[PDB]
Amino acid sequence: VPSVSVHPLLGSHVVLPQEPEEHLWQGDVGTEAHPWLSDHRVHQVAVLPGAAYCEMALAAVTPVLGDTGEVHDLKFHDMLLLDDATPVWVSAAVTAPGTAEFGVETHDRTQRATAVLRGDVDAERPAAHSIDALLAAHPNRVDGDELRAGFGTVGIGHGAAFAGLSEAYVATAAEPTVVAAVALPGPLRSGQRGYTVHPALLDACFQSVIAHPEVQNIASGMLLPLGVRRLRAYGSTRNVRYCLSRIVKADSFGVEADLELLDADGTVLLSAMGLQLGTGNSDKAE
Amino acid sequence: VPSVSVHPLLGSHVVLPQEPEEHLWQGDVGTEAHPWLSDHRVHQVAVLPGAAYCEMALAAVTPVLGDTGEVHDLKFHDMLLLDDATPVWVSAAVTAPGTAEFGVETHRTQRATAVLRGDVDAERPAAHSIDALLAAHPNRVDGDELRAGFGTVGIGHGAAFAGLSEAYVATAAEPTVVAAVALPGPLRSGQRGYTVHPALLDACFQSVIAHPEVQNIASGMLLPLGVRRLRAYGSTRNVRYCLSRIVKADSFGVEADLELLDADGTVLLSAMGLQLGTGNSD
Repeated sequence: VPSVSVHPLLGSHVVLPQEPEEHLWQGDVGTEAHPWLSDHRVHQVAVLPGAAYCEMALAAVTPVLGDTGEVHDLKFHDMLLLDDATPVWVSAAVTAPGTAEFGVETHDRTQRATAVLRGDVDAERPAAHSIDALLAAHPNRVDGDELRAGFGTVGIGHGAAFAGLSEAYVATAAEPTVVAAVALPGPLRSGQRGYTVHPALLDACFQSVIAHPEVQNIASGMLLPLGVRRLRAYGSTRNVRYCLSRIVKADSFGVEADLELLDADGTVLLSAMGLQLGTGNSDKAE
Repeated sequence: VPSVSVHPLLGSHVVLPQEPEEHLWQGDVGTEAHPWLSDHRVHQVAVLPGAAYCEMALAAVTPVLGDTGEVHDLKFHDMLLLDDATPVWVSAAVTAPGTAEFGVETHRTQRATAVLRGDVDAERPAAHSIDALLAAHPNRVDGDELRAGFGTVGIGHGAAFAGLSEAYVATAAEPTVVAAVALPGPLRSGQRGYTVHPALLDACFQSVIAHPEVQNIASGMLLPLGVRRLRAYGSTRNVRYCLSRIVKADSFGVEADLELLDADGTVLLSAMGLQLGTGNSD
């Protein structure tokens, strides 16, 4: 019996028999299909992390526009509670050469994410960093287990699959940067085939932003990802070992940050600019 | 990297995010994807055989209607000329419990239509004695000679479509034909995934033309136009025979009922009301 390879989250792919060019995927993000998703919980129920939408959008660029390109204005404002099976439909409609409107939805129909896919931006990779120089400039350690314990006090539960942040390094609240040691947990390394970035790794990077002292001081309570202004992968992210983040804005309502995922040599493998963290609507999880 | 099994012709399958329940497949019936389709030609152009639409419809029943079912009123529209890549979209929309409207289109031109039914508790027809069928149809018609005849009117069956070894008939007064027909060996490794391999089913359709009454009318080019009722009862991997019954044969066309049999004479697939005629070979 023949078979077709599929992205682990997007699932089965068709192009619709119409104009303009439009793509449709049907996937399953349930915990039976992806047991590691049981390890991202809000108020003790499994909820799809925002990092998963980021991966979906990233994975859609090549099939739709023919290049890995980048993703603009990704938003995900309606938390998805997971079941053993949780079907998702992903859509991409080409509006002009190099640009497509992207959507994710679940069955009553509920929108889960929107973005624009871009194939025409020839942005170049940011320059590499000296990991030693980054660490020297951020002398104060924040323990990953303690950071996750803090998350737990406000109802966000990261199990083993989402515990990839080992430690973060900061200076003071006046220096806007954080350097974190982060890696995909060992047991997930076999299954990261097919991902542009494994959502459990990307989420651990998002977590590291909260270690920043300015964020700790001012952005009080549940901070969850709500969107990302720009995402671009520059190569495989299999080897990510650090995340360098910059706090762009932080107030009582949330945080805006720019992130670079780095290999252990300091090479930039993925950029996420304008990550938004905020309270969101966790009312359904309650 | 994960993968998903797909039907060899229907291809990738999704359910649309809407009500009522509707399925969409996107496949490719081009000769690069399926080199064996190069071996069904009309005036030396590769053309999708009607038998392929029959398989698409049969294959769609279970995913849509959850279980065993059958196909009603399958009709083939403008004949589909094949290229290296020929995308096809198959649709099935549930209109009531146990019933769905079925369509095949290229892009837009409708290629086939049918109704899928899941709520028909049909009984499997009784098995036949192959030996008794053969004893009653003593007159052999050689498959190569039959295919040479088809050639004279522009229908070209290459190796993949040469599965009819011989047909056996009595006289024009007996409405039946018993054919020895098997999927050619090279295709038997791909047979996995098909309810019925279209190259096998087409060879069964060909056997109808061996009937003396059909021969007597001398219609010329006879191509499949539709099938009133298709039902599979088990795997067709071991089909070796086809018993056909001429229902009507005149200047307009031919209607026949077919049963695909294994060597034990067990009925594995029924195709009732096969319609053969002229169409639009232009």
